[PDB]
Amino acid sequence: GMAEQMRRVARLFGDWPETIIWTCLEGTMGDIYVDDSQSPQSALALYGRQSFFGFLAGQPHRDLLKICEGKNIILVPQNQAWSDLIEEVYGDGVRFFTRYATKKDTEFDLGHLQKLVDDLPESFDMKLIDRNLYETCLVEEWSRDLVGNYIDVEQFLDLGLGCVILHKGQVVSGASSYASYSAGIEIEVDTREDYRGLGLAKACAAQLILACLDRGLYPSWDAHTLTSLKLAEKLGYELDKAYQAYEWR
Amino acid sequence: GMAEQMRRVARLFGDWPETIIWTCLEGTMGDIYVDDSQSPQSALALYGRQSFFGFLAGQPHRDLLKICEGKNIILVPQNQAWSDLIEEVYGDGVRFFTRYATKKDTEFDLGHLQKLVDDLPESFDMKLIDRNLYETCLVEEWSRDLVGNYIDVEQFLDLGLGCVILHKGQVVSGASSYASYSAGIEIEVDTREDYRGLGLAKACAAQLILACLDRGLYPSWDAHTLTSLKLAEKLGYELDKAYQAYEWR
Ligand SMILES: C[As](C)(=O)[O-]
Ligand code: NA
Repeated sequence: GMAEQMRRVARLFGDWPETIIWTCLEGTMGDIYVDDSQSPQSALALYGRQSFFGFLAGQPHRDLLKICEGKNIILVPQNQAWSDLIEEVYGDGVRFFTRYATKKDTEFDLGHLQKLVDDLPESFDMKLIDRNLYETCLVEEWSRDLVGNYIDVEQFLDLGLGCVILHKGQVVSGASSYASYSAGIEIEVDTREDYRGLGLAKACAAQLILACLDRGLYPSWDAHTLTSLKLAEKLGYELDKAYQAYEWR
Repeated sequence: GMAEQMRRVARLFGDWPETIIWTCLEGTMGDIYVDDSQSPQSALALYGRQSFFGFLAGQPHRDLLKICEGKNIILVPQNQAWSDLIEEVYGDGVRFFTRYATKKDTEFDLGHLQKLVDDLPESFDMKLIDRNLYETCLVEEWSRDLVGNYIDVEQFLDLGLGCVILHKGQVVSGASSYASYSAGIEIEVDTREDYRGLGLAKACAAQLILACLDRGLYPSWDAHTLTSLKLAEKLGYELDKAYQAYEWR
């Protein structure tokens, strides 16, 4: 039946430790597309609402790539074969770049993380994202990914977790669940354009990691850039490996 | 996609606190069948290997009943519309009977449970089911459901949990996981005919519950008979409601 079919699909991804894939495969958020629901040899774990991720596994297949078209999406190939089809089909219509996966067995230095939180200057107020702050994070574009992948505020409060810094009554930095899975969250951090250079996103992240641990959740980091990897390293994460990714040109 | 369709199917079952339905919808064990992949209005949560449950949700649909035919199965209708279809289609070919659901918010008296375990006479030996006892349970029809729903010993040891009472070197009673879900198990208790009426079921049930609680698992009880309900009440469970069930005659 349907459940057996999904078990087969999960095998196409195998041991691919990207928590967003786990989200899609677990069933509550994200979605899964295949070449043939009856005899699946190709799969896509598609996740997001404004920004997206498309993890492509199994046999390279053109139709799954078409699903990803027209979206503010990061395509992640399982292997060179997927990358080859992506380049073959879209050529200049796609932009190759490199992301950095971190190990999922992180040992965190709590004193260090609490220190980062504690060092925050006097006028900056750290808060957990609640019902009202959820909506606040949706107001400006810079902060939307902190909560925008959740269907509504209720799904965020139920399944998400985040924390924001306020300064003079405005949210100016945040760290929150870009996605959630059964045992953790995938972290997103953001700082407003006019509040750079103050270590705000590091402080938020420190706080979110502590809140995750306090709740027995694993806080996952997957870096979009080297600068992002450098910050993860300061938080206690270690690089797993650099990996191929693509975006539409 | 596939995960969205599975979310739609799950809604058909709604708030139905039977853990085997949870097993089937979580994705690891059991399976799910529907009238229409794209427009699901009727669904079947089917679980088992030697004995089975068929939980039927949504609009009554005769094709889902057909999937249950020729199996050692308990059919559980979500509603009276399903019951009416079952009776109409099969007439004297189904036996109608009442099972008793228990509340899932049980407060167990650990002291009481341990006393029941302690009261097992020295003549009897209580043991957790291991690789060898797994095989012993499968050999007799009376004990096979203690472990038989798992694909093999490896799956049973990984996801299941159970214990047995031995006397003169033979397994004479046992309490084990008929099924498992993310946060618990569904209990199966059995006693060999010649050893009934000696309080053995109560002792192994008490031990299993204690084993569950110790591991943070919820030990669920769904009573096949009033006698089973009365046992559950001694163990701390409280009746939720009597409900309709069918078997093939
Ligand atoms: C063996 As029973 C606890 O399902 O009546
Ligand atoms: Na699941």
